[PDB]
Amino acid sequence: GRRRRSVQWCAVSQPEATKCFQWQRNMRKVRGPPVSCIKRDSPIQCIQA
Repeated sequence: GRRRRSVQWCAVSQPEATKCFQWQRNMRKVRGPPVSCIKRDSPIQCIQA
């Protein structure tokens, strides 16, 4: 209970952060067919950083 328990991004409604397995060859910046969406930055690439 630091400040806000709920923000205004994906973290609000994301009970599954492991689904990242198959989407589209070019989801965010993935090269060929789906591979990895977490191998781009340190923080989540959701609504905000």
